[PDB]
Amino acid sequence: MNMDWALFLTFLAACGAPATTGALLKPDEWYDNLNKPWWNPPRWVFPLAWTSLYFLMSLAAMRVAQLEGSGQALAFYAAQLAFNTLWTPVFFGMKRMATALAVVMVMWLFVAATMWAFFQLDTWAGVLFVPYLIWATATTGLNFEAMRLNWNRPEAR
Amino acid sequence: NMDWALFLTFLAACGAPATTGALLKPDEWYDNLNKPWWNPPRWVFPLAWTSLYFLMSLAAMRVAQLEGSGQALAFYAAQLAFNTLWTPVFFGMKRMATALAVVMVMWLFVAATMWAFFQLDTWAGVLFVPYLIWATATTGLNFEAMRLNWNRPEAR
Ligand SMILES: C=CC1=C(C)c2cc3[nH]c(cc4nc(cc5[nH]c(cc1n2)c(C)c5C=C)C(C)=C4CCC(=O)O)c(CCC(=O)O)c3C
Ligand SMILES: CCCCCC/C=C/CCCCCCCCCC(=O)O[C@H](CO)COC(=O)CCCCCCCCCCCCCCC
Ligand SMILES: CCCCCCCC/C=C/CCCCCCCC(=O)OC[C@H](O)CO
Ligand SMILES: CCCCCCCC/C=C/CCCCCCCC(=O)OC[C@H](O)CO
Ligand SMILES: CCCCCCCC/C=C/CCCCCCCC(=O)OC[C@H](O)CO
Ligand SMILES: CCCCCCCC/C=C/CCCCCCCC(=O)OC[C@H](O)CO
Ligand SMILES: CCCCCCCC/C=C/CCCCCCCC(=O)OC[C@H](O)CO
Ligand SMILES: CCCCCCCC/C=C/CCCCCCCC(=O)OC[C@H](O)CO
Ligand SMILES: CCCCCCCC/C=C/CCCCCCCC(=O)OC[C@H](O)CO
Ligand SMILES: CCCCCCCC/C=C\CCCCCCCC(=O)OC[C@H](O)CO
Ligand SMILES: CCCCCCCC/C=C\CCCCCCCC(=O)OC[C@H](O)CO
Repeated sequence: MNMDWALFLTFLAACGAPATTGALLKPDEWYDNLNKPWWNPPRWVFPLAWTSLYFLMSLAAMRVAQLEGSGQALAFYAAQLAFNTLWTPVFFGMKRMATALAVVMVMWLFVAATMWAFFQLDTWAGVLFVPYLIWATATTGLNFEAMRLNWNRPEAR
Repeated sequence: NMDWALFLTFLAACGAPATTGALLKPDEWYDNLNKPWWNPPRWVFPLAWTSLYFLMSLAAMRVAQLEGSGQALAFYAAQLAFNTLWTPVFFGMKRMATALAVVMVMWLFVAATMWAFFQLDTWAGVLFVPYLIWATATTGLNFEAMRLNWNRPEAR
């Protein structure tokens, strides 16, 4: 087991894709106007939390990718990352709060699955995913309360 | 041989970019863009991407069973994420120049995945060849969309 920079940088570069979804966000009166739960973090917290999570999830995947039988785990990892990438444009760009809730719940499921499969192969890789599952849980809660606490207009059928 | 749990996991992962296409059907904005002469008709695209989701998932299923496939699957994760990113940037936000950067990075990781797949399993490499071809065409379309509509602010 090693600090493998080819692996680590590949997984980190892959995080550049969800990172870009956040980068292309702007101040948005729609978002500012939303009713929010008391425990909602300020806007500046989210890029810092996500950057930390990108590094942790990449290091976890780096460890696992060096182990025999890691195929299912990395398939879950690929799914987790793609739904993560999908969520921000659906919620912030398309303003489809209901569809975004479906997306983040699928994300949550593949984050949980990835974490479970990582623990099966390597404890530290599983542990690194725990703050990710926790943040994903909070993020789902925010999407849900956003839906519950506000006016929602119909999406396209 | 055939590992259904693996294949279905990879196929499910394709549900994410497949969803971007479902939620962002080509705009009246898109139809009014100046198109390069070789632009395919609209029905070609969901045909192409649906086929590619099945081919790339088949390829990944084969590779994920093999020893030493970690770097290959890391590339696969990378290309899928940038694939998922591209449609919302181009069709959603209509930032054509940013989208070009995204699809070029996508292209690189599709090429890297293909190469990596070939080192481990010839058939998985072959399944990625039409993907690299299509990503090349997509990159060209995105480049031409800019070049041919440079008077639009969203092209620059
Ligand atoms: C005040 C300005 C910004 C706010 C509130 C912001 C908030 C968010 N950014 C998100 C996505 C993101 N923003 C991110 C980095 C950035 N974030 C940026 C600007 C902002 N991004 C810029 C600019 C970034 C580029 C460095 C990243 C990296 C993500 C990716 C989230 C994900 O799903 O991976 C998400 C979705 C996930 C969640 O709810 O936990 C929120 C809420
Ligand atoms: C949008 C930001 C994403 C970064 C864009 C850079 C992507 C370039 C594509 C790389 C293709 C790899 C080359 C394939 C052929 C090499 C031979 C081979 O395929 O086999 C080599 C031998 O194992 C593999 O070498 C490598 O692993 C090189 C890949 C390194 C990945 C790029 C790292 C970029 C640094 C990350 C910076 C931070 C990112 C943002 C943080 C959120
Ligand atoms: C919302 C975010 C909340 C969490 C924020 C945390 C802030 C970052 C601190 C953690 C450092 C973790 C270190 C992880 C690096 C260890 C893995 C690794 O380096 O492995 C090396 C190689 O595998 C040989 O063992
Ligand atoms: C050992 C110490 C470790 C330190 C490592 C670096 C920490 C970087 C982030 C700090 C804040 C993290 C939690 C942020 C909670 C924000 C709550 C809030 O709303 O504060 C807004 C602020 O008051 C507006 O002026
Ligand atoms: C379950 C609690 C998780 C919630 C807390 C979230 C904060 C970030 C946690 C990261 C754990 C890793 C940090 C400690 C560094 C690990 C050292 C390492 O992994 O080294 C491997 C090798 O076996 C020896 O060096
Ligand atoms: C407002 C929302 C705030 C956040 C809400 C809280 C989120 C709860 C998440 C749970 C993470 C706990 C996961 C712990 C799983 C550990 C599994 C384990 O350790 O299994 C190891 C074993 O060796 C295998 O073989
Ligand atoms: C166009 C792309 C759209 C994407 C849509 C893709 C949806 C795929 C998910 C199916 C879940 C079905 C769950 C069935 C899981 C069965 C697992 C299994 O039985 O595996 C056996 C194992 O391989 C024995 O060794
Ligand atoms: C288009 C809308 C989005 C569509 C997306 C559908 C989301 C549901 C995902 C499918 C289930 C994936 C099936 C994977 C089951 C594998 C379970 C498994 O293999 O367990 C691990 C194994 O035991 C240890 O190696
Ligand atoms: C490792 C990272 C490598 C990948 C990063 C690649 C980034 C390239 C991005 C392009 C920005 C836009 C510049 C492209 C301009 C093409 C359109 C053009 O301007 O056409 C000429 C004129 O506008 C018509 O008359
Ligand atoms: C288990 C290790 C942690 C894993 C998960 C990492 C999550 C921590 C990251 C940032 C949260 C800080 C933001 C918290 C700010 C809450 C919003 C707030 O400021 O509300 C104040 C209210 O008025 C009275 O509490
Ligand atoms: C515009 C730029 C155009 C560039 C387009 C090319 C990009 C990919 C380069 C190499 C492909 C070949 C990858 C295979 C490398 C050797 C594979 C080998 O091991 O053999 C394969 C198979 O398993 C039995 O031959």
